[PDB]
Amino acid sequence: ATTLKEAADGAGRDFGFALDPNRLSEAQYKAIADSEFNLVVAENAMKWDATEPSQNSFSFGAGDRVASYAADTGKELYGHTLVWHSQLPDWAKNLNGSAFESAMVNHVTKVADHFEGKVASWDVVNEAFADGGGRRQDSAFQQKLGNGYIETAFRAARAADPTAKLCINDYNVEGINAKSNSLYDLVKDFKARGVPLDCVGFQSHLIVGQVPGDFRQNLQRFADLGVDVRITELDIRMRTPSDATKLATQAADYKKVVQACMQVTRCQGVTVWGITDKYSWVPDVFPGEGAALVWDASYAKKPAYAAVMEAF
Ligand SMILES: O=C1NCC[C@@H](O[C@@H]2OC[C@@H](O)[C@H](O)[C@H]2O)[C@@H]1O
Repeated sequence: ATTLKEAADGAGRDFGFALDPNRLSEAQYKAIADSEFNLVVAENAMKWDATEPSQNSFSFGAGDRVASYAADTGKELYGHTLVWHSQLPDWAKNLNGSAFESAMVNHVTKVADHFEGKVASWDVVNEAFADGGGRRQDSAFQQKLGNGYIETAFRAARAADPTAKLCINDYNVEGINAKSNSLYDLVKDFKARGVPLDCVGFQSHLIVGQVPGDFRQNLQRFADLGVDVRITELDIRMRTPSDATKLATQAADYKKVVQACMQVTRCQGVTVWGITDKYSWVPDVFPGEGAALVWDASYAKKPAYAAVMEAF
């Protein structure tokens, strides 16, 4: 194996990255995207704010570019994300009751339909739970619609796209904890009542030297509920600047994650949230933290690269 792509290919799994369409005009970026991955997800192009800036007015330009890139290079296409509390336009946050419900169902239907046949799987609902257990405490959907909005989104997504793999996504649920437990209950419930649900996405936004020791176990119990599992937004945050020691630990961590997936027959694969640290979303969100991706700002393979290659 000379690329992470064929390594993942040989393991019968996916290895993807979060794409910023604008960067495709950057040669080195495209070269890596083209050769090191077999799956692609829109880092931002398919979110609510990007697809429905104004009520009932859709903007699929950016999303279509991402979709075209996938079809053009023969990569699987992953959809992110239909229902999410973040990056939600104000016009939506201003709606309530029936109006809001209607706008949510409409958003799901229009976006799902638009990419039908192209997007193979969707993070239908993202980040619905709260660290420590229970539902997220700062979500427009949870506050305006209560517990039933999740099921409604999945049913509406299934209605718009009969065959797409419908997933629920979250972070800090990689290991067994109060958050993953609540997520687990929801999944068990949905499968029990026949609610459309086919997968669970573990964002996996981890911190170096802090990969959950029960990652595999946790992935396995979810898979045993009768749904596929996948690492969808992998990146391992470290205190900057980076140094040999922290880069080595990070490498060991990436190995652990990919290995956990490899040890679960239902783990479809791993998707890293970006290619290079030059564009990683971490620094601006986590002050003093960064250097979380496989390639550095100069597009040089970091120790994590060889670790992933080995894990696969
Ligand atoms: O599921 C998610 N978990 C947190 C990272 C977020 O992506 C982030 O959203 C904010 C954007 O400014 C940023 O470019 C993007 O990387 C993602 O959609």
